[PDB]
Amino acid sequence: VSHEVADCSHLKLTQVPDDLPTNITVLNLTHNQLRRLPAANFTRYSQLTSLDVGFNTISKLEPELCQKLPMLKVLNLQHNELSQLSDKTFAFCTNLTELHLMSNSIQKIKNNPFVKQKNLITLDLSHNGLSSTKLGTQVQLENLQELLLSNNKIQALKSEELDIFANSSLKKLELSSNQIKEFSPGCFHAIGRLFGLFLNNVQLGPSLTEKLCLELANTSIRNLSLSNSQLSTTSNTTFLGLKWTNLTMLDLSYNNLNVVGNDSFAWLPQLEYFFLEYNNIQHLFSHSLHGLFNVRYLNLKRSFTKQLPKIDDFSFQWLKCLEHLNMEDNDIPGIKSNMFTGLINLKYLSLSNSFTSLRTLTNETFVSLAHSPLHILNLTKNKISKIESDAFSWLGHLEVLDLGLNEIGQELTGQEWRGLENIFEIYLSYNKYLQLTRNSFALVPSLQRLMLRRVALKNVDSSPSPFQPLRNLTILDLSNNNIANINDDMLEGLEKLEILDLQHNNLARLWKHANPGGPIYFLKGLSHLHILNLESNGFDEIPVEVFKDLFELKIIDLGLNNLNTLPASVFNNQVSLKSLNLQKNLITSVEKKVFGPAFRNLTELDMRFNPFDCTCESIAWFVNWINET
Ligand SMILES: *[C@@H]1O[C@H](CO)[C@@H](O[C@@H]2O[C@H](CO)[C@@H](O)[C@H](O)[C@H]2NC(C)=O)[C@H](O)[C@H]1NC(C)=O
Ligand SMILES: *[C@@H]1O[C@H](CO)[C@@H](O[C@@H]2O[C@H](CO)[C@@H](O)[C@H](O)[C@H]2NC(C)=O)[C@H](O)[C@H]1NC(C)=O
Ligand SMILES: *[C@@H]1O[C@H](CO)[C@@H](O[C@@H]2O[C@H](CO)[C@@H](O)[C@H](O)[C@H]2NC(C)=O)[C@H](O)[C@H]1NC(C)=O
Ligand SMILES: *[C@@H]1O[C@H](CO)[C@@H](O[C@@H]2O[C@H](CO)[C@@H](O)[C@H](O)[C@H]2NC(C)=O)[C@H](O)[C@H]1NC(C)=O
Ligand SMILES: *[C@@H]1O[C@H](CO)[C@@H](O)[C@H](O)[C@H]1NC(C)=O
Ligand SMILES: *[C@@H]1O[C@H](CO)[C@@H](O)[C@H](O)[C@H]1NC(C)=O
Ligand SMILES: *[C@H]1O[C@H](CO)[C@@H](O)[C@H](O)[C@H]1NC(C)=O
Ligand SMILES: *[C@H]1O[C@H](CO)[C@@H](O)[C@H](O)[C@H]1NC(C)=O
Repeated sequence: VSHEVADCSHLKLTQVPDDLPTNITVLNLTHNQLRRLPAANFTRYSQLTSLDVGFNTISKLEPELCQKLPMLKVLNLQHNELSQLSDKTFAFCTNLTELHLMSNSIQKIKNNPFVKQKNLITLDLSHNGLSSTKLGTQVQLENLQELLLSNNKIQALKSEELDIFANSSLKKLELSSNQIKEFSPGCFHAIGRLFGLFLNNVQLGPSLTEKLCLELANTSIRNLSLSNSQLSTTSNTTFLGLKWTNLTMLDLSYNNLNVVGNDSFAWLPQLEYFFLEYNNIQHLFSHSLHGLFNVRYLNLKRSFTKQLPKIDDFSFQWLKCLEHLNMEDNDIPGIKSNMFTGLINLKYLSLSNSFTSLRTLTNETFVSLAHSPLHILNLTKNKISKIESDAFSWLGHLEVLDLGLNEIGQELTGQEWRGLENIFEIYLSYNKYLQLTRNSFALVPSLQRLMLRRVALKNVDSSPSPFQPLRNLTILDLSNNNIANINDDMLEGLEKLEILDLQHNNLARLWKHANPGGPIYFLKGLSHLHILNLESNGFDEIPVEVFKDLFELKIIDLGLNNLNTLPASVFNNQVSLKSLNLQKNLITSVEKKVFGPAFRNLTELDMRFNPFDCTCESIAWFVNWINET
């Protein structure tokens, strides 16, 4: 209720609190039942820089309010009943920088209610019933940067209505959700400078959009947003007026856009950020994207027709500066031999769920990416079942390859990865089955992260381990594979390994003292291991020496096993341990000879759902149970 900011929100107040500190600089009276704001009630609060009375039932402002509050900068009156403004309403609010007047059923503005707002930066008149952008009769609001007029009833734009902004530089003119049917010649030129224009949810269509762009010719426009404006088609004339601009962001998302005519964007050589997501493009032509040679970011998520879309070879060849291409969630048949040809700056490519399928990654699938400096390639959710030898040989700069969430069922011969000289991470989690050999990862000794979660993983017990070549590995996820057989040298030579996930496997036997040959010390030498997940493996015994090398271990997860008895000294080398998790085991006792050194430095303990019996109290730090104790 007070940190020099007063929160009086949601309190069913019919009057301003008369007993807050004279300290306060922010008064928040949102969601109450105020009908009026009398000037006398604010004498006490001469220090307010912000007054938020949004969501009340205020129908008028006493002009003297603003002389009581000479420091008022932010005034929020949204969702009230302030439908009539006069020249008196804000005349004394000369210090305002933000004025929020949304949802007041303002239908008309009649004279100059904003003329004293010489320091105003933001004016928000959204969600009213305004049929015009006329907000005064003389040049004013010179400092205004954002004018928000969205969700009104504006039907035309006219120079004589916007010319009070002749001295203003508008970063944002938001006219979304108005039924604008006319851009009268010169309308945008009436504004001193116009940088950003939003006409989202304005039914325009190709013919009116072309007139609009003509009105934008020779303006300062950088950002133009036409989302859901029914731009069903574009042609080489639609954006012609933008030839006389330095437009850098165009948003044509959500347009049910079906046909992109050749040279539709020839007139946008400076465009850098292009949003085409959620459209219905049936066939992308080889010259549809001609001229876009400065585009750095292109979003094509769900841009193409569903169910099939056609992308001509060489369609992206023009996009010489494109660095980040999102093509996710589409029904493209497959990848043609020149699909990405010309993309000489592409560093990021998302093809997640982009194809009806890409059943087989052949040695030609990615050829058109050979001259791209590609670092990230996302191939998730493409129902991929088979990766052939040399599938990624074209991708010598690739750092991250995401192949998760496919249907890959194969032996990894190791040839799949040839050419991947710079690989840092391979994500293979959630595939149908992967059978490893000693050679599965030999061609990628630079690998640092390898995720093989839930891939029905076979033959990790290869004779030199499949992981032997990966001396720089820092993360290995082997979880959820029902692995029963691991050799003691599985992770030998992996001194850099920091994260090891082995949960939901079947390793219980390996750590029983009765295991034939004796227990398997597969954590030996892992001196930089920080996080170790051994949950849900059926463990009911831990050999005393299994964590003996784990001096840097910070987090151990041994929960959801069947442990009770732990041998004395088992956690003795655990000098760095911060979280010890043993929830949902069969633990009846907690003796110092085991837990003393483990508890020494913990910031977190979770032994929550165990069958306790012969116990020992808690002191210094986080134990999240009082019920599960
Ligand atoms: C697009 O950008 C160019 C280059 O930035 C603008 O050219 C400017 O015009 C002035 C005077 O005519 C010249 O001195 C310079 O070449 C540019 N000045 C600046 C701001 O750096 C051009 O005006 C821009 N187009 C539009 C419609 O504003
Ligand atoms: C002009 O468009 C650009 C690009 O979409 C906007 O800048 C981005 O803003 C978002 C968040 O609003 C960030 O995530 C990006 O990093 C920004 N881009 C860069 C590279 O600066 C920009 O806000 C738009 N201008 C206006 C005033 O609407
Ligand atoms: C590959 O693309 C998918 C999007 O299809 C990414 O998955 C999303 O990422 C976050 C964090 O992993 C999840 O919480 C989201 O729910 C995922 N979204 C979807 C739609 O599945 C994935 O992260 C990308 N891979 C890489 C390396 O960036
Ligand atoms: C494993 O990691 C080390 C990085 O610590 C790599 O060795 C370095 O390589 C870089 C770039 O080639 C050089 O700047 C250094 O001379 C190397 N550092 C040391 C300490 O030797 C090594 O290349 C990685 N292995 C692979 C196959 O990538
Ligand atoms: C656009 O379309 C047609 C080609 O069908 C052509 O006649 C016309 O000159 C092209 N370019 C422009 C800028 O009008
Ligand atoms: C791709 O693999 C097949 C082997 O089945 C071979 O015919 C072809 O020569 C290979 N292509 C390249 C680019 O090496
Ligand atoms: C606005 O300017 C005037 C100085 O003339 C003053 O009343 C007030 O302190 C300023 N706004 C602030 C700092 O809230
Ligand atoms: C542009 O697309 C048209 C389809 O409208 C196609 O016939 C033509 O080959 C393309 N232009 C050029 C010069 O390749």
